[PDB]
Amino acid sequence: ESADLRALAKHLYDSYIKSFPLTKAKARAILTGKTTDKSPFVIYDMNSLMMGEDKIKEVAIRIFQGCQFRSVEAVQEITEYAKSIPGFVNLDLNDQVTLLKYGVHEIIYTMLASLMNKDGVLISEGQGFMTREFLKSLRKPFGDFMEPKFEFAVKFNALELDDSDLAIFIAVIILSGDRPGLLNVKPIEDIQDNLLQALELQLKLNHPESSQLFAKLLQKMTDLRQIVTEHVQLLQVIKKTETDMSLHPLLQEIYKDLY
Ligand SMILES: CCCC[C@H](CC)COC(=O)c1ccccc1C(=O)O
Ligand SMILES: CCCC[C@H](CC)COC(=O)c1ccccc1C(=O)O
Repeated sequence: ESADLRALAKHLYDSYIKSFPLTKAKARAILTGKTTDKSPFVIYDMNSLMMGEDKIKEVAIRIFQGCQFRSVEAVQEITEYAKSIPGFVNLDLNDQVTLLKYGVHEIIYTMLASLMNKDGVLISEGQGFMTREFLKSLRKPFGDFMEPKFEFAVKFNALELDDSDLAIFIAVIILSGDRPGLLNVKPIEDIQDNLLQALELQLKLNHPESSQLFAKLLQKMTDLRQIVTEHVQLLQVIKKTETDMSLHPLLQEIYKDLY
């Protein structure tokens, strides 16, 4: 029954708002807004970076460390959202870990797109905006870790999804039965089948003129995999070149034996 699918869509969107403080709606209002109350301070070079610290050791590493801290925070928010997905907390506890282990980063880059345009990315809960060019200008190990994310974002943002769409799509990503090491795949696939039904109806009702948006959104899950694998390889180079830099334990376990 379609009424049951709309109830699941509403449930996930409600939990989405409650779990993620900075939504796409708020992010787009800051990036495009004529508004005067929520304009961000823009960081585009070293001087503005130093002044931005007042308004809001090596620079490249200090940026990379703050990027980690935000990723850890995003994992915490994604984990809170996953518990709201009907059936997720009832699954085998080991599979819950496995689904989060492989899903968080694919979700992080999906939602990171909400904070991005072709010119840069919002930071500090929308208070700041770091330009895409300043990130490319960083030292050779840290000058390339965001550029692939921007490339995905500009394409993904062309789909013009809103938060109500993303809430369901994010749930579909977590409940993937093809994750390595899943003990009982069937109960996971049964949940995804229902989430996929809810996403399909959501996109046909919210985007009636967007032809095959459902299929085109699912195909984007291939771009996400590429980003993760490329990011993992970049992290291995950094751990060898910078033996004094520390990675967050939560992020270390997520990447432990990923592929
Ligand atoms: C401009 C701010 C972008 C922040 C987002 C996370 C929401 C993307 O950061 C990462 O994915 C990341 C970056 C450096 C080191 C580790 C990671 C990581 O998650 O493992
Ligand atoms: C909730 C929305 C994102 C919030 C966080 C920061 C709390 C995003 O900020 C960053 O990742 C970041 C990147 C480069 C330089 C500084 C930072 C930084 O720690 O501010």
